[PDB]
Amino acid sequence: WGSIDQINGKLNRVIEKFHQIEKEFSEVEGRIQDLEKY
Amino acid sequence: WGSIDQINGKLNRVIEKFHQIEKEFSEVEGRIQDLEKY
Amino acid sequence: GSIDQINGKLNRVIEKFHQIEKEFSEVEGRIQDLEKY
Repeated sequence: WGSIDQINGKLNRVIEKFHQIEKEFSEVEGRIQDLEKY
Repeated sequence: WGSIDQINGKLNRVIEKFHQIEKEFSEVEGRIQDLEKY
Repeated sequence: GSIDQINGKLNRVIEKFHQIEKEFSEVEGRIQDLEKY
């Protein structure tokens, strides 16, 4: 990547995808609670 | 320096969040292990 | 050098993210397995 603008664009894409992984992780953690809870 | 400092700041905040999430993954793995074992 | 250091740091973030994606996928697969069998 040659420009600041491009590095920032790529970083934003990572951030957006990560936002989604965090949400999915939260949902998985809930499913672990349910299994523990029985 | 303004653009470089802002990109660095943002990258550092991402890196920190990723270190946090890895700690949470470690804890969740422990809980999965307990469900698999017991 | 800066653009180079920034690129390096971005590449490390990207790599870490790919690791995270893989860990999460492995975690989810184990939960799935526990849920069914």
